Amino acid sequence: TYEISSAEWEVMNIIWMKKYASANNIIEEIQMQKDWSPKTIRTLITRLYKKGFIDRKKDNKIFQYYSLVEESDIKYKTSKNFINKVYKGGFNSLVLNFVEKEELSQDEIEELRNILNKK
Amino acid sequence: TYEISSAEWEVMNIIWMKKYASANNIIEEIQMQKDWSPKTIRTLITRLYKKGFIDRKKDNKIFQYYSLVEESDIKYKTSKNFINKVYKGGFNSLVLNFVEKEELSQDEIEELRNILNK
Repeated sequence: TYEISSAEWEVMNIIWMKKYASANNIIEEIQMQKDWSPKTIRTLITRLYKKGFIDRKKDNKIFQYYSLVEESDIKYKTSKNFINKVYKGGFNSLVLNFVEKEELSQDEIEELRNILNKK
Repeated sequence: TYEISSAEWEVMNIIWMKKYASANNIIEEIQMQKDWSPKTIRTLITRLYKKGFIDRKKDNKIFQYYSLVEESDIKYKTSKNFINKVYKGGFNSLVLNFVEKEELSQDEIEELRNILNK
């Protein structure tokens, strides 16, 4: 529980990627998609720190940020909220809508099948 | 591209259901669940009118708002953006997460198996 913005998702996704990332890694990475200033981005990092979503160690002189949060857990709780809002008909509404509308590759399709078979 | 608030989703669904509807048809259908004021609810509609999500044919003296957006297109578009924001494995990755956490009875699982094959 407790919302995080689109921008915070971007920082977090990156920490869940390199596991440990310095402020500058994060700025370098992010600046590849979005045209944000370092100031802007440094702020986001601070808000997640102050917020307790992430913490930092200190390899060498440099500060490495890591997650104090359960990825699959927060994203999940986040999709639950997403569905409740948009798809009144539940999870299945979403999938039924995504399927008829997305031209899925045979591979993409198969990939979804054994995902359902694995318990 | 606009980001529809949750309250706006509420109103769209009503219009998508009815197809054509007056501020009043909408205000009544919504006060049934929400303690939102007529002013609040009218403001919402105006907000979607301005966003191009809807329009109004003035049948009689009473405006009748109806959608300017295909509901299956609009939501699909929404999901695709919600997924890019949160998931970096696309749809498949979202779906996987949902299954691993949600206790989906085979009864439930099977139901999905079907959507996928049909």
